[PDB]
Amino acid sequence: FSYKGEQWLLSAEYAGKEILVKERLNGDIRLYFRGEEISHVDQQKKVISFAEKIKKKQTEMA
DNA sequence: CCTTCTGGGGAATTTTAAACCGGCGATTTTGGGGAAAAAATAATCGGCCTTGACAGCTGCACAGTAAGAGAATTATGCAGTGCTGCCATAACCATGAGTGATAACACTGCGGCCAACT
Repeated sequence: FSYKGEQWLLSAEYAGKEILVKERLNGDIRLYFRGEEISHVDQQKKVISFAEKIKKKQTEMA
């Protein structure tokens, strides 16, 4: 999905469903799906391209 | 025994309070003109969010009706030929009018001759 020009990668269960992003004025993004809370997206100051996110998820699943 | 004092009541008069109506002074309001600001509306800009497609391609089959393409057949219009009659034209002569021609001068076009350059 996308948020303010940055694209995030969720897991299988979340594909094809509507999540709710909640962003404090502090500057931290929290993803709430179906009332519950899902894993944090380790938001970073430096923007990383979708390709780098795919590579990171690939290495993590490896 | 008598005199004087006092009190009540009706009439006349005076003063002050209240209410209305008018006059006078002030602010408000309406209208027009000029400037400034706000808002509304439309157009243009950037960007985010989300999803469709790209994955060999589409031609054929059936249903009913209508059209059309080709070939055979039929109808009709043109053409061809013969005989007779009528209308047009043409041929000649006369007279009038238009144009082609002829004379003369002036300007221009074409052919013969001379010279200059390569």
